[PDB]
Amino acid sequence: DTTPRRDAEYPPPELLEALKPLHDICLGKTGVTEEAIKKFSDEEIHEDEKLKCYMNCLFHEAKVVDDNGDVHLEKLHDSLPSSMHDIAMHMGKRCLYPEGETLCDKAFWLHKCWKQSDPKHYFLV
Amino acid sequence: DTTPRRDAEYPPPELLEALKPLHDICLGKTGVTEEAIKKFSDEEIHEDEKLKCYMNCLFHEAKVVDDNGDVHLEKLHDSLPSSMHDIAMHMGKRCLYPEGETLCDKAFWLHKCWKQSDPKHYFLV
Ligand SMILES: CC[C@@H](C)OC(=O)N1CCCC[C@H]1CCO
Ligand SMILES: CC[C@@H](C)OC(=O)N1CCCC[C@H]1CCO
Ligand SMILES: CC[C@@H](C)OC(=O)N1CCCC[C@H]1CCO
Ligand SMILES: CC[C@@H](C)OC(=O)N1CCCC[C@H]1CCO
Ligand SMILES: [Mg+2]
Repeated sequence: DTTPRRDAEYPPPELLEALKPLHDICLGKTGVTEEAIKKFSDEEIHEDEKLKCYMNCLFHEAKVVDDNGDVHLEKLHDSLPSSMHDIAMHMGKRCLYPEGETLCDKAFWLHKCWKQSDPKHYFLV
Repeated sequence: DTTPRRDAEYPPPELLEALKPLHDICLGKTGVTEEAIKKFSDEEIHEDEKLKCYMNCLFHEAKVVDDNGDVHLEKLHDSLPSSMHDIAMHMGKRCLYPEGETLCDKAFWLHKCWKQSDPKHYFLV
């Protein structure tokens, strides 16, 4: 099955709360639209360049990047609620090695790969 | 101290059989001893420079490396029998980004991290 899980327990409401100020910072800096984000989260993969840089910005603001700004997958996994540790592991297991010229492209590569792997449990806010 | 699982079903006999010719090539190329391998497999983590190179050689002969000889963890996971996939997921989750000067150092880093993470299921042949 592929239709997104959205209910009282998933995505973890406390993670969603935590991401709010990061969303404000990153949406403001990038100029992506709230709709672009929700369409990527809940509907079809699409290509929006400002959305790619929003994705990058989130990783930086969440402090899950290395000294080159590349996503550190252990840091990221560890930053998630324990309730989604298994789902996250399987979502990411064929998305270890991002490709792309810029950080925005690599950020996008990761989000696209996750959503392809587990569309039901993938979300973006 | 947790006991390595060694019985009729684990490590998977078919994998053990398949790896015999790789063991022969790599021991011949690196000059590691049979005893060094078995002791790393079943007893204490230990430092042996030829053993580190044997470990690198196995990755190479198993064709689970990238163009520069570094371990590609997806190719590796995919090379294992399905019976081992879950075990490998958890064994390797803290072990994504090997450190070390040489390919042999990085191969050793991975084997040590795996054996540290799950000494029950870790083996080396
Ligand atoms: C969005 C999913 C992302 C956080 O992925 C992971 O949970 N990964 C990456 C893939 C290997 C397993 C695990 C690494 C944990 O150390
Ligand atoms: C938790 C830190 C943040 C940078 O990680 C994420 O970008 N995630 C976490 C869940 C996987 C997709 C994505 C959605 C977030 O809106
Ligand atoms: C001996 C373990 C090795 C074969 O596998 C892994 O380290 N994997 C599986 C490949 C995806 C990344 C990682 C899972 C991290 O949680
Ligand atoms: C199957 C390809 C081969 C290069 O993988 C390994 O070297 N493994 C995988 C089994 C756990 C660790 C190690 C021991 C095997 O001698
Ligand atoms: Mg040295």
